[PDB]
Amino acid sequence: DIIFRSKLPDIYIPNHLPLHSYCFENISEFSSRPCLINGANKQIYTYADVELNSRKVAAGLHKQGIQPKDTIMILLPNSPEFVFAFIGASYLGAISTMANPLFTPAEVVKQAKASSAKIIVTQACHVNKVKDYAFENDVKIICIDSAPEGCLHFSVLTQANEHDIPEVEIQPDDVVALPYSSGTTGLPKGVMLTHKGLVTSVAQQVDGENPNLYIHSEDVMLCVLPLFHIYSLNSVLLCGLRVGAAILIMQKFDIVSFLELIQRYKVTIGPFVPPIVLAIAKSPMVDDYDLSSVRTVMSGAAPLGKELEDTVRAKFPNAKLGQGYGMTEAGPLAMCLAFAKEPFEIKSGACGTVVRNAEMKIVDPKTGNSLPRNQSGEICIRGDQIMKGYLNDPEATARTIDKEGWLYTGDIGYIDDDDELFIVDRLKELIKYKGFQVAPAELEALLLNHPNISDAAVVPMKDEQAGEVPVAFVVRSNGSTITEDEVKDFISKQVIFYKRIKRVFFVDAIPKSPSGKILRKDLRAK
Ligand SMILES: COC1=CC(/C=C/C(=O)OP(=O)(O)OC[C@H]2O[C@@H](n3cnc4c(N)ncnc43)[C@H](O)[C@@H]2O)=CCC1=O
Repeated sequence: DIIFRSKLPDIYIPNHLPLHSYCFENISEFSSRPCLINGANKQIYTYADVELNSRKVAAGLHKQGIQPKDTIMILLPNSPEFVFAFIGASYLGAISTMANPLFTPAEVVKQAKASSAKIIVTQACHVNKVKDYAFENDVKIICIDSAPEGCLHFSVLTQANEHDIPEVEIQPDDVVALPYSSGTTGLPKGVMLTHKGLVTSVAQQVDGENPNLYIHSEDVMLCVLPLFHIYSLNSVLLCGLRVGAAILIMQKFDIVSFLELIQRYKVTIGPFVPPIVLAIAKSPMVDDYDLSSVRTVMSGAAPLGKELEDTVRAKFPNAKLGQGYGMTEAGPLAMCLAFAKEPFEIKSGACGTVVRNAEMKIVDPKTGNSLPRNQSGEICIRGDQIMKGYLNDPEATARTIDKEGWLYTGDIGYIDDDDELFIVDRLKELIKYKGFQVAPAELEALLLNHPNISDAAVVPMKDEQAGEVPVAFVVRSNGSTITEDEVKDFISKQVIFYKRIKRVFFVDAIPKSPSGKILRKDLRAK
């Protein structure tokens, strides 16, 4: 096995600590400081307020019948209540499964069932999605805003007394978070993330003498990324709490709101995804705003090419900018070392250096051999931060994490001479044209370079005599009349022949997950 490790040294990680105990370990150093800020209504909770409310929610959840290893479902947009419920369940040795509140009724009930959730925490507007299932199956509904009939109100939880939390012995391998993901192979799976696992991931990012991601108690981190997904939950909320930073909560990305809040609150840490990066590059109004407070700009969760990366870099010239790479199954696998307290130099388009306290290898899919530097293969990772497994699915677990503890990602990439990882694309997303592999993300990146294209996606199309050809879905810049042949030519002049785009279909919007991924499967259906 050829093994890769971080340019940083391994550190001591106290992963015997419950998640809440770890995140609030240093709370007395910053108990008075801002912890959570509600962007919508201006409200501020201090660190003390947040530990207090979480303790109370714990006592209230117990009084509602939550025991250790029981499951609650959080069905909420980003909010203080998401956080209180999440940590609240943690105090009980219980589990939060979190879900996109914009799921259809059928998706909600499916997750509620597969997780065995005993309580759903949500908004009044989403009650109709779950009411009938919940009432027929002894599942309580708690709403944060108003309580429809048959429902309870969140304040029922915060009424409970802070020192009424039952005695509990939480084990390191006890589950605390159950996000669902379709990422690797198949239908939605319950990803069992443990106290030990999450404490490990957080530490890998923000602890140590030279942390991989330097953040401190005077920082203000923007929380626009969805907390129901691992990137925000882990890198924004849990990392933010650990270091005592202020966390500014936005319920929905809007380019105007986004810029105003960065300016108004003097945001210093900007955790973004490629769709937000792109809006920043393509938006004419970014110049009208003082964004000089931002010192760290991050992108993760989907492919981002070096050119778009370079473009936005110039719009935050006194900020360190770069990418991290992660999975529901693992939290971040690699993280940009330009974010380090004593920074390292980086290249644009890289997705970071493998985190410390971990091992990475690159495996040839054809042979199963580990590869040297500068060669493409399947990324594998081994460390205490990876999931315990898929909920009720040992066989999918055994298929994804081998007996030596290697997690096979399904992502193709290579590590270079400077220990920086580059992702090419998901193994299965590669287009086979004749006998060449074409990576959709390479061509999406060139498309986004065009001044008259605001958004794009590339997927294979069935071709009678080719098998598959690359096609593009494109969103024209406001006003632009750019044609299919102009887009095809624009691409054709830059690439070797097998990478050519065969058709361009023009649309109003590219379908994207809230985590910032192109919904490639919806386009294939179209
Ligand atoms: C700042 O970096 C961080 C990112 C993440 C991402 C989790 C996630 O992404 O969701 P999931 O549905 O499981 O799908 C995971 C899949 O998304 C793709 N992906 C991810 N990041 C990249 C990237 N930088 N470049 C190219 N592709 C990428 C990749 O295929 C991975 O398996 C968490 C924490 C973190 O700190």
